Amino acid sequence: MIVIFVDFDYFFAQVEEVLNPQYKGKPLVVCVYSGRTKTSGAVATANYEARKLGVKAGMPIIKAMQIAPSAIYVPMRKPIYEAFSNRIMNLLNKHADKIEVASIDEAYLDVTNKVEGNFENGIELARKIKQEILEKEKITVTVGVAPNKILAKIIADKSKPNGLGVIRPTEVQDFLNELDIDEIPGIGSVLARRLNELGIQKLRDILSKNYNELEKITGKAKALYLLKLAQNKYSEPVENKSKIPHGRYLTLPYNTRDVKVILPYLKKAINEAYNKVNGIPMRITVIAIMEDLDILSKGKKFKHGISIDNAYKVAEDLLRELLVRDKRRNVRRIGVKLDNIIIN
DNA sequence: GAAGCCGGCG
DNA sequence: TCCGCCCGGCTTC
Ligand SMILES: Nc1nc2c(ncn2[C@H]2CC[C@@H](COP(=O)(O)OP(=O)(O)OP(=O)(O)O)O2)c(=O)[nH]1
Ligand SMILES: [Ca+2]
Repeated sequence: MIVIFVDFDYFFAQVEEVLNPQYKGKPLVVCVYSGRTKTSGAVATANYEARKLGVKAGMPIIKAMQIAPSAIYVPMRKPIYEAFSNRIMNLLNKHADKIEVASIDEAYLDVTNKVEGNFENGIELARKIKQEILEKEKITVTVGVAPNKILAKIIADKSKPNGLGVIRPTEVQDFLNELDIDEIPGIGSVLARRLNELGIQKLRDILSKNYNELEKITGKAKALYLLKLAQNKYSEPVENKSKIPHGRYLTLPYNTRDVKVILPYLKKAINEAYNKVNGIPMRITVIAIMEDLDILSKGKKFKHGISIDNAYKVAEDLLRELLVRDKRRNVRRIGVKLDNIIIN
């Protein structure tokens, strides 16, 4: 198992820098707004000059200006960032036996057969990938090379920005021993707080505690996952799937409960969603906003995926099922979501 | 099966 | 130390 994890450096801001080179070297902030009850905005991405002045993602925009008065504040343009992401993902495509797209800026590559099981050529490949993405798209990325997915990510994370993390087969055991508990994917701040207040600060501190004492705080799946990881037993493979969802939402001319009216609009959302997709989804979800604006949704999974034609029937049903769950209340806006896409 | 609560993520 | 046509795990009825 040779995994190369690729993560695009401050992606949205970096794209803005490429389109307008005048921002390069100046503090830049990409802003995301909301048209809900309040119209206020927040930080989506800050470049490193902004991050250096203390600007972080999710920071309310008002606050970011307090600490970065000198920064340039721009609106978010998803479609462009998506186009970039699309292009770069394709470049990676031809460098991997198997490729898993995790998000708009994160991919995992299995390169084991590519580099003939030789870990050194694997590192050489990562360097090539870095170099190519920079030359083709003028985007700098951070990569992580490791025997499994989770390590490959965890080391890239320690190597940002424009870095190249490497954990070799022989370094693994020590690395697990070395690892702080909160540094591990799946453990947010809240879980860490609770784990530290029970004597666990490092990954190897799990071994001494009994599985039941752990579960109580952890859950079920995480406990198991932690156990295997600490013992270096984790090795979930890289799959040919994209974790990025694609959806279309359409407003109705007026509020209704009538399927014959809603369907033509659902059918259109489905069409537009399937055009955005480059594979076969394994889940369809019908989302419906009611008069009082609250959300009602429901999906179905398909082991072997759903094709465009067969989605009309299923989506229709899901809609009826939503209308049987909420009787005597009209819809306003419908949408469909497609995820768990199988690639290639 | 499914509503709702909670931690985590992008 | 913030929001999501959020999203999955888990607990509960
Ligand atoms: N509201 C909010 N949005 C966030 C937050 N973190 C990320 N986002 C959204 C906006 C940008 C997008 C990508 O963020 P990422 O951290 O995945 O990636 P990045 O911007 O390249 O930075 P990095 O390389 O450090 O991960 O997801 C957050 O804490 N709050
Ligand atoms: Ca990134």
